Amino acid sequence: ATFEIVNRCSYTVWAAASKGDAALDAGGRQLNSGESWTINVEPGTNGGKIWARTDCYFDDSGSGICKTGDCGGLLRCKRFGRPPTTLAEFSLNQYGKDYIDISNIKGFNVPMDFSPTTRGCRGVRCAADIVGQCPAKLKAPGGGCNDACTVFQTSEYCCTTGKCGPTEYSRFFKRLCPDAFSYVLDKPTTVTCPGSSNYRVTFCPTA
Repeated sequence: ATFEIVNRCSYTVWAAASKGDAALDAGGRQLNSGESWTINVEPGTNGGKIWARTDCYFDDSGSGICKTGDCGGLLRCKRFGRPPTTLAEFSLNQYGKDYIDISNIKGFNVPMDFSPTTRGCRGVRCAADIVGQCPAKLKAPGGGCNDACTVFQTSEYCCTTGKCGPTEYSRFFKRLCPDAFSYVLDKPTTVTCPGSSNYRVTFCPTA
């Protein structure tokens, strides 16, 4: 499956793609404002994620650091990134179908649209200004808006015991972005697409 990754932001981002124990495609690449990077993700990829990273420095070997979304200091990500990270999430060819969603469970750094390029389903979007409206105690001094699990490390925010409810913090993400996961047990906003769909992830989809 092809995922076109498009940076519409006015600033450079470093796209990342991983299923947590391995890179997807090259795993990561710089996208200046306007650039598009098309990756190929193996069919059957379960638990894949694509995100943006901001304010990165890499040396000639591709080791460095990013202020959001750093995945162990690598250009080419093999693992998930350091919150805060808006997440494009997907499982492909799961009993005949694809599943996609955007999640704010690991916080928010960059607005995102996640849409199929082929027929038979709809896209999802979290494009509100969450960083500028971020509650004071969630602001990440490094840039972005942390989720409350990252900030407070409690059973209620992290949903450790499997029994959490919505919170003042989750309700902020859900209010700004109704169509993205705000906490682990949020009512799902997952979209069912035909198996083997193709996709576009757009950073900063709106003005």
